[PDB]
Amino acid sequence: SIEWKLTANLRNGPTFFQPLADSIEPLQFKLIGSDTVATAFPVFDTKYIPDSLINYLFKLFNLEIESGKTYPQLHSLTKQGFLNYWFHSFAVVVLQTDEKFIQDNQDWNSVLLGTFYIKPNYAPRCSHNCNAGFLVNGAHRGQKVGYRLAQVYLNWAPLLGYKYSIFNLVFVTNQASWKIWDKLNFQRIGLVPHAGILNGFSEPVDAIIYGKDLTKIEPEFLSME
Amino acid sequence: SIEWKLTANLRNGPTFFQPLADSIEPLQFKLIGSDTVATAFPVFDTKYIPDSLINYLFKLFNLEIESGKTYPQLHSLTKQGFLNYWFHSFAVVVLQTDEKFIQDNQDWNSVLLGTFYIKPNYAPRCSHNCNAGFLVNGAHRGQKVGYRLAQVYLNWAPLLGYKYSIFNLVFVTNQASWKIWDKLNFQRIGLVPHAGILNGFSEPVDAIIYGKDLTKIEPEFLSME
Ligand SMILES: [Mg+2]
Ligand SMILES: [Mg+2]
Repeated sequence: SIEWKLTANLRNGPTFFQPLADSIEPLQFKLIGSDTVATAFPVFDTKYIPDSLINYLFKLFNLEIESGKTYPQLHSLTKQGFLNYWFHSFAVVVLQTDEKFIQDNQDWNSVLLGTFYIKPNYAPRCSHNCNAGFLVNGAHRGQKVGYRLAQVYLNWAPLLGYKYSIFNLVFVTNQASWKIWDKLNFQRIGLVPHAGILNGFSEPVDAIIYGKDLTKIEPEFLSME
Repeated sequence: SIEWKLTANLRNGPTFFQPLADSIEPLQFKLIGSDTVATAFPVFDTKYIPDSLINYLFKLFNLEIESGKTYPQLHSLTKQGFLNYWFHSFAVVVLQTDEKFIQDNQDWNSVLLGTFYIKPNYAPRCSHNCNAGFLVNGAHRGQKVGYRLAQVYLNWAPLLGYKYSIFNLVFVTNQASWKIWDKLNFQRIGLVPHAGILNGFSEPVDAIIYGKDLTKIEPEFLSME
């Protein structure tokens, strides 16, 4: 079956625009500067992925929240809160594997490289703008996983019908700003001063608002080889 | 009793900052270029205001939504959806009266000038940023009600503990942009291209993102006399 990669099953996506593909096929590529193979997988519904992984990601996100430097949340989410948050619409998981399917009961602390969600950033009239949030396994720090996650995003978001990308809060202290978003030609379309009270910072941290046109993307950025 | 104007009863406001006043006292002033008196009232909870008014505002908002030019919603809200939306945290009603209390069963189509909500625009670490949405009774068009609503906002938002104001979507075709926000020195801290599909516009409409520092406001703008 291929129900698990059918755009027909897209929940809570764009109101005014249809998907540009009937399916999202898993995307294989190598980690930057490596011969190690990774595969990105679509997640239209949580049932199409193993519970053990979901529960892993659950913990991964709360650790990221508990660090207090990246996301605006103060507190850790409940399991149901996390499901409603990360899997409200669409998500992606990226695994260190060469297989074109997700296998059960894997050692996620090794195999899980990263994940992100994609949802409409606004209500229906503006729902062609998508938002995304990203997480990288800390065990795979320093391997440029976040950059690859962004390329996958650039490849897949438009396929869901999105025409433009919005990140509402990217903290200047977040190295993804200059390591990734700037590198991929995401525009800093705004700045919020003193936006966030963050763990380990005496003063409030400014936040960047990033935008990008998903209809006019640089092939250089789309290519994973 | 004065429970109805106690900041102690503020629901779902800022996590890190307390109110600067123990109460919000109703604010009287005149409509611009007029001797007609208006009074602004705090709403910390819907129980402190008459149902007939709430039901009026309910309809007023859905008309505004149905126009399809100002808000991102496509569809009219249910009564419970509207309550959860407009009264999630704080709200204000502005009435054409000289009284310092809200009276029941009034002719709102005449007496209701306008309303707005104030809530945190983000989760806790960034919850000192407030969002607001405004509505003016169409029967009082052309009387500069929206400008006064903004001045009330500027007076009261900081009192709730907010330090900065964010409007995430103000459509360029919305005359409030230049009639009000620009006039009151709200900065256009960003722009989203083609943000919204709007009723009566062939092409997508850009949206402005407005910010303002609520700790350093111009007294000129705060004064209602
Ligand atoms: Mg196909
Ligand atoms: Mg007092």
